Amino acid sequence: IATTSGARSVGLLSVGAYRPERVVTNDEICQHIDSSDEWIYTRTGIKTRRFAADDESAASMATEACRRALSNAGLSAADIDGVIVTTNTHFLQTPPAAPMVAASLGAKGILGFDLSAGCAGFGYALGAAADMIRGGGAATMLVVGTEKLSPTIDMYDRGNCFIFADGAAAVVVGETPFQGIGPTVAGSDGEQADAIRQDIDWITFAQNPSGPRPFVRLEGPAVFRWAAFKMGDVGRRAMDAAGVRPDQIDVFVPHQANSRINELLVKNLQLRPDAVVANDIEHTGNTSAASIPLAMAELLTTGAAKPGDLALLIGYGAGLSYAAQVVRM
Amino acid sequence: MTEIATTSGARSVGLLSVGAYRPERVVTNDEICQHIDSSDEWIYTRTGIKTRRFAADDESAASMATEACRRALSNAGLSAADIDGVIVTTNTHFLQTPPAAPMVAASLGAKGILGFDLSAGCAGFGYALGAAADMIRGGGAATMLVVGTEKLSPTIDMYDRGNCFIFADGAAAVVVGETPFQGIGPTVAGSDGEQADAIRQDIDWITFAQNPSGPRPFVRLEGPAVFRWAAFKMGDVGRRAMDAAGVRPDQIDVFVPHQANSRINELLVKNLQLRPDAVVANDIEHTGNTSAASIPLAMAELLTTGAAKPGDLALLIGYGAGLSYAAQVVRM
Repeated sequence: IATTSGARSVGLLSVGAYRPERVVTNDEICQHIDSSDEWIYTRTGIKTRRFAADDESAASMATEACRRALSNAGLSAADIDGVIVTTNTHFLQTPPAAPMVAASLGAKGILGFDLSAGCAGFGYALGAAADMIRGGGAATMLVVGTEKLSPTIDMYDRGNCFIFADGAAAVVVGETPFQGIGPTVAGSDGEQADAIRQDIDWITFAQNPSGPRPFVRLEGPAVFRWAAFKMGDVGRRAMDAAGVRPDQIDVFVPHQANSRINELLVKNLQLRPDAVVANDIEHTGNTSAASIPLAMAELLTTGAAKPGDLALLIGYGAGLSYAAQVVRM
Repeated sequence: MTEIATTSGARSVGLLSVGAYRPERVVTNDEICQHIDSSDEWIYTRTGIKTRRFAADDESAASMATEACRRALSNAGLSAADIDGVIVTTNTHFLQTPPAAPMVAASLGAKGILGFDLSAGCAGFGYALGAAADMIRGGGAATMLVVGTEKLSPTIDMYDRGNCFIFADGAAAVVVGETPFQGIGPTVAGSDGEQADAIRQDIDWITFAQNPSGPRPFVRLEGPAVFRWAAFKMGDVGRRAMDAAGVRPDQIDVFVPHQANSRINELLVKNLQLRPDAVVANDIEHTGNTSAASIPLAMAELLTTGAAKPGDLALLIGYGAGLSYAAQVVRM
């Protein structure tokens, strides 16, 4: 059986982001909840979040982000060989969103599939995209994070009601002059699968329509407990596998899960004080799979981070799964 | 002046073993013909299905997957301590999150390993197999678990004379790892998102959740469209697999199309022109269409029945939902 290969040096050629129009203030979700506006900010670091419209979906937003990621890479849908969509909010057990976003982009026949890790979907997808390109299975791909979580949020669960938002962001991954994506370091803890979860599976609900509705529930104390003592290490491994020292990373894009925890990680990771740190979480909240892509994109528009900058990506979330890697913006 | 390290390791990889798990309950054509006036015999004729398996109420895509992996793992004489990652392919994990992967991994005594859920419609296995193969060659892992699981029973409309007799539950998994010589050829895949509705869930969960009093969702299948698609175009992709694998049609010993429909596969066997003695997966007869777990299961059956021996050169062609396909040539 033959063996093929592709460019051994791949890298992020661009980032396209799409953030819904509707801005949701805490007061807005603080109408049915008595969780003090200011408290949420100081606790999580969030001020506002974006919510998609009713006619939008994880998919529509996905294809839009790609349109932009495409334009920014100065590329055509004709240039993409495959697309990977990471999401946890495509409300169809089948068909997947990938082929639809593909046909929707014009590259209707290209290979593709949906990737579903926790909120750490992106890291896994970017890693797989690079793995497929080096294998000679594609040259240029799209990797998109999208989530329309608002519909899954219970306005009365004061512990997850202000954490999630909707949004999308894509990246174009292709051959590159010098490695622009380091080895993937990921993992999990399914023993704590319940940390972040949907409480009632759709089938149980369908055979009990009259009963309760399903909503995402988040056990912060545990998720953040795990993140605090686990992510710093996964972080060092990621840098260690990329061949870098904690002092060499210029931008740090951890999962926009909680500002305070991200800060703790900054110390533990031992990065330079002047290292730019994604804080997009402030006016976008937690977008699970789309978090990091949007975090990067936010850093670039402001110029806070510049193309070429050395970045450390660290995603963590539901099911209790994480994915981290070093890359160039 | 920054040098970001390149990683790699193990060019040669292959199927170390297969492990299947098919539910206990045998549902016959006559059973579903309790709510449908369709012709019994007509079912076996138009599809080639005699019976299918339905998992229990206390079973899930996740529970079946781990059972399969245990077997897949046993059969390779390995332990979770030997696996670096696991990929779960399915379309029937009724939870928007968490993914089934870490869960099933914990369930095997390897809670820390990497893993994710990948959905590519009925052809998720071929994609999942490719990814696992690409990750290993890339040094991101040395050995892996790829599991196909489907519990479609809960999604079938007993009164749908169009699909009611097609879908079924099950799970099969393979242990992917280093091998003496290439056991998994290059991955050929693609899709037709234009026919995204060919096979699908008629109503999304959020829309149903907002109107519980109204219509519950169900899987729907536009028979003709799928037939037309798969029956005439998978022969061409099968050729691409073999060509990419650097092999001749007359070299494949076992053909394993997605057990979607007899008539469709019988046409591909013809379009492919394989040695008359070439063995073809007919596992559909007593398991039906188990989507993502289809080809992996069909492999277990061929292997356990002796119809195919370890080492045979087989062509796998997955096709289905979203209208996506994934094929590759491997050694059993």
